[PDB]
Amino acid sequence: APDTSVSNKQNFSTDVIYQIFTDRFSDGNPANNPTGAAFDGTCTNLRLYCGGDWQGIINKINDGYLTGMGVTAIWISQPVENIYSIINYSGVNNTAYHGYWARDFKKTNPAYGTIADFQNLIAAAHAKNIKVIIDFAPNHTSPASSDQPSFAENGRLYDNGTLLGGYTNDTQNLFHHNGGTDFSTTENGIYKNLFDLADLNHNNSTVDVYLKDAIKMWLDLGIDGIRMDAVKHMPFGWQKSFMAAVNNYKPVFTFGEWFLGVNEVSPENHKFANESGMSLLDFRFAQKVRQVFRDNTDNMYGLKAMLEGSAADYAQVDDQVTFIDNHDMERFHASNANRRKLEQALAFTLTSRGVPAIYYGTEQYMSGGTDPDNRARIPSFSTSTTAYQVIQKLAPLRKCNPAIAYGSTQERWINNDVLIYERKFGSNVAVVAVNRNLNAPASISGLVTSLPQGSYNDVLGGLLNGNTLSVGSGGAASNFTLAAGGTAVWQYTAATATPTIGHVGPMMAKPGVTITIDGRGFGSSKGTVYFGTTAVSGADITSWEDTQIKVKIPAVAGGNYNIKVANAAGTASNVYDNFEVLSGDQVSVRFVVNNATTALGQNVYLTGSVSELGNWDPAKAIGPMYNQVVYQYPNWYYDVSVPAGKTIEFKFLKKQGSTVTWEGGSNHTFTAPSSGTATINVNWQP
Ligand SMILES: OC[C@H]1O[C@H](O[C@H]2[C@H](O)[C@@H](O)[C@@H](O[C@H]3[C@H](O)[C@@H](O)[C@@H](O[C@H]4[C@H](O)[C@@H](O)[C@@H](O[C@H]5[C@H](O)[C@@H](O)[C@@H](O)O[C@@H]5CO)O[C@@H]4CO)O[C@@H]3CO)O[C@@H]2CO)[C@H](O)[C@@H](O)[C@@H]1O
Ligand SMILES: OC[C@H]1O[C@H](O[C@H]2[C@H](O)[C@@H](O)[C@@H](O[C@H]3[C@H](O)[C@@H](O)[C@@H](O)O[C@@H]3CO)O[C@@H]2CO)[C@H](O)[C@@H](O)[C@@H]1O
Ligand SMILES: OC[C@H]1O[C@H](O[C@H]2[C@H](O)[C@@H](O)[C@@H](O)O[C@@H]2CO)[C@H](O)[C@@H](O)[C@@H]1O
Ligand SMILES: [Ca+2]
Ligand SMILES: [Ca+2]
Repeated sequence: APDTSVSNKQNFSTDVIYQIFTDRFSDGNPANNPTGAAFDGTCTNLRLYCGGDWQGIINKINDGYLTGMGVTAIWISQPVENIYSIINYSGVNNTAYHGYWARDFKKTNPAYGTIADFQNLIAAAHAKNIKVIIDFAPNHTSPASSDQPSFAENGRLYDNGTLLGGYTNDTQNLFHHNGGTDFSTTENGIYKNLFDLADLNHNNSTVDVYLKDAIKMWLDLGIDGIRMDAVKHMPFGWQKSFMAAVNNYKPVFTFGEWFLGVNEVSPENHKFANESGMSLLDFRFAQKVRQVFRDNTDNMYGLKAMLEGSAADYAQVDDQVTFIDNHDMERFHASNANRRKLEQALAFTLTSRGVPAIYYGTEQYMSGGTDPDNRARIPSFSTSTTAYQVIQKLAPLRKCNPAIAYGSTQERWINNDVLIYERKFGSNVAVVAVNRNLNAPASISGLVTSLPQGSYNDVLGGLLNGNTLSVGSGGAASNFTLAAGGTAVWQYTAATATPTIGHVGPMMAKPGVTITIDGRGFGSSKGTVYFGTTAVSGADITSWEDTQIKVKIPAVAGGNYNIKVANAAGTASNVYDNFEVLSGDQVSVRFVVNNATTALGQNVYLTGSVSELGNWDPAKAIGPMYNQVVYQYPNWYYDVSVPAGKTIEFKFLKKQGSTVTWEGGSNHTFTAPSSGTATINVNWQP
């Protein structure tokens, strides 16, 4: 199939995600609605179950609501079985209507449906070329109290009906008992409870194996993607090993939730997105968008900075999932605000780089503050709104104009309130003009683009006061007036002659695994794929077409490679980098070093004989290690994803800037488990 097919579980860049809060979407089967104090069919009590289910989704899929919008993928609430208890938080009743309070990852939430229902959902969806994404929260179970076992469900963890353990009297050590996080440090938010949620201990073999087994179940059920919840609260090392378990099995586009605040930029966040094996929800983008289009706390210059910065900070910017709001923040639209604001932010998002995600109800101008006010039942399924039409008109572009899905971003005109940017990919161009100023029009002159000479009509058809663009020689646009609150979309598509790689996924895996190379101009005849200098042709290339190539990762040494392709004619393509070839299946191992004294600003790192350990290159050392929660200075610890059943050589090092101090004596050794986890405790050697 082509890069745009619904069958492409490795690339969402051409899709549009519709984020759905199952319980608040549609109740297609009242028979499964919870009862008693846990229910509220009127949906007036936002903390109770309203009755939204999978059947409801199916109907909305079949009735044309989603399809008519141009939506090509859905992200639904965590499908697994949640606690049943009604939690009372200071007189206020609470339910697991959100599906984040897991009790059994191997079962479904009865309120949502049965495995059969789930299966129907996938079928219905696929039948309509819609990809299905599920939310997954392996960080914790549910709210608990070690002292009050009677509270809630004690965060009990069940394995397909079989009780694994609870928060109280946790002799097996399935959970963390270090209190709750204060969000002070990263380490802090990792080995501590998220609020009152029972924090799972991934260092525990039981938990580790269980979790990996569970995801496999869902994979087998045909999901197309995964939304990892609270990745900022789980050991990065473990997560990597989790991604491998996925990628080496049945790879699917995965992106985690690393919450970022206003004006907040995190290097850790960048590093994670670039080396975890999963991408992230583009909070930086979202926050900036709100500032500029919603709260007016920043201008176009800020927007531009964000675009260029992000394009440089993220190895795979096109994999980041963009948005303007979510179930965790105030709804974009304010009951009293000018709608055009929301429409504009929409257009911008839909035409920008990354994977666009729309929170259900947006197209309906839904307003609401923080949780749960931001999760009201969708008031209506009207296709008549302006927002609905914007999406309808812009969504499809991601599928027909590669510039939008894979193109680069370049500012072509800018001022306080105006922004004209260009997306480019091969022989395809897209130009977007935006005037956030709701009262003043702008005079645009000096606009230069990559568009060929000609006349371009606004893709929005004047829906947002857009206009026709006149391009002369040298891509120079004629002088024009950009209406107040104006938004226009112009584009040019054309056949691409030379092979151009637009996307790759998965980005991390072991040899043998088939990867998907998407782009244009690959030719119809099998060419050659390059993993560094290694050539791959023939059989190993399972499928080859103009827009897509499916190839098996050659058995090369574990490491980071650059991917390149050549058409049958010998023409080489651009280079896609940052490809990680694992040394094999992975396991999560905890490294502990004792008596590693250091000075302020000086941290400890880990290095060793495998690519997963940087191969002795201090510049690729693992760390800085931790020393607050689980273990305390001068003791250091860290969870690392290493090759299973491999005899590894390692040493620790002290780093201050780029200055490194090696551990003395001879290398340490150990053989990685074949499955599950392990803990390696050693003493720092002088
Ligand atoms: O977000 C987490 C945290 O991470 C990073 O901090 C880490 C440090 O980079 C790293 O050096 C390590 O810190 C150790 C330190 O190496 C060790 O020596 C010890 O530190 C002592 C000082 O030795 C001691 O003199 C005293 O410090 C004085 C300091 O002399 C004076 O100049 C002035 O700064 O006041 C200080 C008062 O504290 O106290 C400390 C504590 O005994 O212990 C440290 C660990 O406890 O590990 C850090 C992470 O744990 C970031 O750099 C940091 O901003 C982040 O908060
Ligand atoms: O590639 C050649 C070389 O690589 C490997 O050697 C590594 C060592 O095993 C490893 O300890 C580390 O060596 C550092 C010492 O531990 C430290 O005391 C100090 O001497 O710096 C050394 C690093 O420069 O790194 C090297 C690789 O750089 C392999 O084990 C060797 O057999 C092989 O000769
Ligand atoms: O003509 C090329 C020139 O166009 C853009 O500059 C705009 C500028 O952003 C506006 O604020 C205003 O000053 O008009 C200029 C064009 O005359 C690009 O921003 C700039 O890089 C480019 O050279
Ligand atoms: Ca129902
Ligand atoms: Ca945790």
